[PDB]
Amino acid sequence: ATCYCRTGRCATRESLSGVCEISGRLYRACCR
Repeated sequence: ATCYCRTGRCATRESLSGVCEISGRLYRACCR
């Protein structure tokens, strides 16, 4: 299971699977 931290919406056929912190900011995990 490959997963990304993404500043925008998930790529789709990609599910939002958690969150991630980069530089004081939350963003979407997206796993495919």
